[PDB]
Amino acid sequence: DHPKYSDMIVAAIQAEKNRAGSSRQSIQKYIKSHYKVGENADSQIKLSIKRLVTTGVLKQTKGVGASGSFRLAK
DNA sequence: ACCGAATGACATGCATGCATACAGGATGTATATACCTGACACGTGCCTGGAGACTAGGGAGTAACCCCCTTGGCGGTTAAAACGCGGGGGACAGC
Repeated sequence: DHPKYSDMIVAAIQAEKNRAGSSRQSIQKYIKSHYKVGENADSQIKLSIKRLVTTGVLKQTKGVGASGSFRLAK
């Protein structure tokens, strides 16, 4: 029951509205605990952020690459 | 509000990532084989030093006593141990 990775990621940030930006783990724990994702879930989430930040709609407030915190950037 | 055109959602086609098992094939290792001899094993001296027997005289082992200092006990106070806890920052994991 997993649609395209665009949707839960933005939903997860909406769940915990950190103004400083959500740290990489905060999304990772919730979406796997809440929904059901494939055996290689964590790998897909990391590059999901990586491609998502390249699209520019999300802002990494702290850290470099995937290791930091990210923000919806409205 | 259903009918079309259009479009988002749903369902799957397509391509890919990734894992995995293999089989190869290469290399290193173990086997498998002769010869080889420095080198352990006697072997033969050869003597000196360990044993026998000797005396002598002190140090260890006894008894004997003692007293102190160890152990025991015996309240009183109170300083320190025990407990609760609120939390923050140190460990730690991940990229």
